[PDB]
This record gives sequence, C-alpha cells and structure tokens, in this order.
Amino acid sequence: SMGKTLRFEIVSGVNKGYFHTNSQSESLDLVGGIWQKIAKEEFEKSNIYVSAVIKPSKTVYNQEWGCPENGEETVVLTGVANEEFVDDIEKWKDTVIKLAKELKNQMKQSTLTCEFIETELHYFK
Amino acid sequence: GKTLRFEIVSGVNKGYFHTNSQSESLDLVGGIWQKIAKEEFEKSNIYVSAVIKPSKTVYNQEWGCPENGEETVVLTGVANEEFVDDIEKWKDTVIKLAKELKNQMKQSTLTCEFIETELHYFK
Amino acid sequence: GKTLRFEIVSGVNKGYFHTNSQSESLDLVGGIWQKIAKEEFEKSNIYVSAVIKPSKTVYNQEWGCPENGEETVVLTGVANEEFVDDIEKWKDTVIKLAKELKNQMKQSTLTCEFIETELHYFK
Ligand SMILES: Nc1ncnc2c1ncn2[C@@H]1O[C@H](COP(=O)(O)O[C@H]2[C@@H](O)[C@H](n3cnc4c(N)ncnc43)O[C@@H]2C[C@@H](N)CC[C@H](N)C(=O)O)[C@@H](O)[C@H]1O
Ligand SMILES: Nc1ncnc2c1ncn2[C@@H]1O[C@H](COP(=O)(O)O[C@H]2[C@@H](O)[C@H](n3cnc4c(N)ncnc43)O[C@@H]2C[C@@H](N)CC[C@H](N)C(=O)O)[C@@H](O)[C@H]1O
Ligand SMILES: Nc1ncnc2c1ncn2[C@@H]1O[C@H](COP(=O)(O)O[C@H]2[C@@H](O)[C@H](n3cnc4c(N)ncnc43)O[C@@H]2C[C@@H](N)CC[C@H](N)C(=O)O)[C@@H](O)[C@H]1O
Repeated sequence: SMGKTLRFEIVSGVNKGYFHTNSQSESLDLVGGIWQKIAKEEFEKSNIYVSAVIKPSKTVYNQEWGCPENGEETVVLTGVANEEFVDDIEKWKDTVIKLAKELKNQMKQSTLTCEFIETELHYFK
Repeated sequence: GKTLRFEIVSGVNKGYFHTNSQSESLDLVGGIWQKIAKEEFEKSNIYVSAVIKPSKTVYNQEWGCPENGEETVVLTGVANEEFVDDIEKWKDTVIKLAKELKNQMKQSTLTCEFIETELHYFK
Repeated sequence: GKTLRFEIVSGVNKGYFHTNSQSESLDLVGGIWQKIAKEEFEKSNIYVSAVIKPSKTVYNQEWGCPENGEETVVLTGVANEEFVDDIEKWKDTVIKLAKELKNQMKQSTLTCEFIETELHYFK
C-alpha cells in the first residue's frame, strides 16, 4: 500500500494549427484520446499500462521563439508507477519514454519534455 | 533545508453529487477539504491546506474509464516549516485526510504521494 | 544526471486586477510572467519559461480564505540542461522572478519550491 517509486510529467502543445480545436476542453479530449489509444496499445504489447492525469495549462516563453502573447495552450500529463501493477520500474520508465515519443509524433510537436520524479506512493483501495 | 509536498488524485463523482461543470466539482471538493481540514485542525492543531486543480484521468475503458478520461481533481500541498514542527505527524495528518476524502467522495481507490521539495517561503 | 524544477503558487488578486474568470486570471498572470521573464533574459541570458495552471487554494477561513477556496495559479518550470549552464544561477533567477511576481500580484506571501527531476528532452 506504500513505497518509493517514480512519477512522470510530460508537457505537450495542443497544435491548434493542425487540429483546430477551439477550447481547452476540446484540447484535453484530443490529447486524452491519443494517450488512451497509445497506452492501451503498449499495454497489449508489454502488459504495462501507463495511466495519465491530464491538466489544462498555458506555457509562457519568449514571443521571439514563437510563443503567443500570454502563453501557448498546453497539456500536462502525469502518472505514478503503482507497485500494485508495476513489477519492474525500469521497464515502466522505458514504456513512459516510448509513449512520450509517440505522443510527440502524433501531436506533431517539434519538442517535448518528459520528467521522472522520485515519489513515495500511498495507495488506498 | 528540505521538506515534503503531497499530491492526492480523486475522482469528482458527478453521478453521486450531480454536479454539472468542472467549476462545480472544484467548489464541491474544495468545500469538503475545507471542512475536513478544519475538523482535523481543531483536534491536532495541524492545518493541511491544499491547492486544487481540475484534471482528467485516462485509463483503460475496460476498467471503467470514460472515453477520453474521467473527470478528476488533483490536490497538492507543502509542509511549510513556518507552521509544521513535526513532519512525521504532518504526513500522518495528510494520510488521514486523504482517507477521509476518499470515503466522502465515495472513491474505490485513491493515491496520495509524498515528494521531497526545497521550499522558499516569502512573507 | 538530475536537474531541478520549480513550482510557484500565487493568488490572482481579482480585486486589484478586476478579472472575472479563471481564463482572464490565467492570461493576466501569463502576461505578467512573460514580461518579467523577458526583462530578466535581456539582462542575464537566463530565460525561465513557466507552465501555468488554474487552481483554487483551500485554507482556513479563520485566516482569510474564502469559502471553498481562493482563486490561485500554479507556475512550474524545469531547468533544461540544453539552455541552462549553471543551475545555481538559474535557481537564483527563479527566486528573483518569484519575488517580482509576488510584488506585481500584490501578494502578502508566496511559495517557491524546487524539486529534483530527471529530464528527458526530445527534439
Ligand atoms: N529556456 C530557454 N533558453 C534559451 N532558449 C530557448 C529556451 N526555450 C526555448 N528556447 C529557444 O526556442 C527553441 C525551441 O525550444 P523549446 O521548444 O524547447 O521551448 C519550449 C520551452 O521554452 C517551453 N517549455 C516546454 N516544456 C516545458 C516545461 N516542462 N516547463 C517549462 N517550460 C517548458 O515551451 C517552449 C515551446 C514548447 N512548448 C513547444 C512549442 C510547440 N508545440 C512545438 O512543438 O514547437 C530552442 O531551440 C531555443 O532556440
Ligand atoms: N495501470 C494499471 N495496470 C493494470 N491494471 C490497472 C491499472 N489501473 C487500473 N487497473 C485495473 O483497474 C482497477 C482499478 O484500479 P485504479 O482505481 O487504481 O485505477 C486508477 C488508475 O488507473 C488511474 N489513476 C488514479 N490515480 C492516478 C494517478 N495519481 N496517476 C495516474 N493514474 C491514476 O485512474 C484509475 C481509476 C481512478 N481514477 C478511480 C476511478 C473511480 N472514481 C473510482 O473511485 O473507482 C485495478 O484493480 C485494476 O484491475
Ligand atoms: N498551515 C498553517 N498553519 C497555521 N497557520 C497558518 C497556516 N497557513 C496559514 N496560516 C495563518 O495564515 C497566515 C497567512 O499564511 P499564508 O499566506 O502562508 O497561508 C497560505 C497557505 O495556507 C495557503 N497556501 C499558499 N501556498 C500554498 C501551497 N504551495 N500549498 C498549499 N497551500 C498553500 O494559502 C494561504 C494564503 C495564500 N494563498 C496567500 C493569500 C493572499 N493572496 C495573500 O497574498 O495574502 C499565517 O501568518 C498564519 O497566521
């Protein structure tokens, strides 16, 4: 029910120019639907299912590098390696990286960040 | 130098509370947290504040997830040394509140994580 | 090799800025951060980008919290080794910007945290 493990965080753009969504709820459904498909497909391959909590956001960077004024519409995906389901943390990590790259490809993103953070998970069921 | 932060993820249980918007879910969960944190504070003098964020959680539809994700909330907070004198008792308190939130939101499962953090508090 | 991420939590000060939606607050804080980060970059060549999320912060009404929570914003960012040559200088830049944000948002207190993180950057 408790133990040291890893969480991940990925930040992606929503690519309005390609998908033409017009609200943050539409953007969340877009990214969430892609994550759902790729996570299920990898689960069928490796028996490792990576669930993700997805949050709306704006990412602020220099307008001279392409950022809209007041920020780019983005989505933050996070998840934790639950030892109830993950027997091998290194395989899970490699799965997350694989999914992050697939998300970057299918979202047509030029760059993407994927972070791993040490966490102590308490799981109540 | 280092302290802890927590992160809890819960469903919002629209079917039970009959809320109709993510804004209503935030007020619902906020009010529940506000009440349970106050109640615990009056027992132990340990107040656990929480930053609450809207979210969706994506998992396998075979396990009950709606297409594109379940509506969820993320609650986070930090053990501020200004207010916290015993980190172990603070962790116990977060866990106690996380279990109360799980019960009141009628959740079958719930995650509560602790992450090491370096807090700079400006006042 | 780990790097750092930061997390800042701030009020949105609806009463001072006369905003009436979370979207308006997000754009306002986003513009304020964009300006202070650009000005700092023009001096030090350290650009601190930030991912900003809407939120509500729940604390004791006895200390001034509104019922169900205060409207807040969470700003996070990562020290990407592709652009950050000196982590200490980056950390001091984040702290400097957090203090500027506190002043410009007219906040009485503000938290700024640093968390160790393993960053994979795909380009
Ligand atoms: N900090 C920096 N210092 C110096 N130059 C920079 C910096 N950032 C960007 N640049 C320039 O811009 C070019 C593109 O860089 P990049 O796409 O990485 O620049 C990114 C970061 O500045 C920021 N960002 C991304 N993930 C973040 C996270 N987890 N936390 C905080 N901020 C985040 O967001 C920027 C744009 C991304 N959101 C991607 C935008 C778009 N969807 C795309 O795919 O191209 C670089 O090659 C540089 O020339
Ligand atoms: N990763 C997995 N691998 C294998 N089987 C799984 C997995 N996840 C769920 N299952 C199956 O589904 C059953 C239910 O498991 P569980 O309720 O824990 O499955 C949860 C996780 O997959 C995901 N989730 C929850 N917290 C998360 C976090 N912090 N980060 C990332 N994802 C998070 O969300 C799922 C459902 C929860 N949101 C709760 C749903 C609902 N409100 C409820 O109370 O039952 C399990 O007994 C398994 O049979
Ligand atoms: N935990 C506590 N225990 C005991 N006394 C407390 C506590 N918190 C606040 N107080 C009392 O209230 C006064 C003000 O304290 P403070 O402004 O720090 O109290 C803050 C925290 O309780 C909470 N908060 C802020 N950042 C947070 C984070 N990252 N995670 C979780 N919660 C967060 O939010 C409270 C108010 C802030 N959002 C600022 C509100 C307002 N915008 C302002 O600028 O004054 C203190 O001097 C004490 O008298």
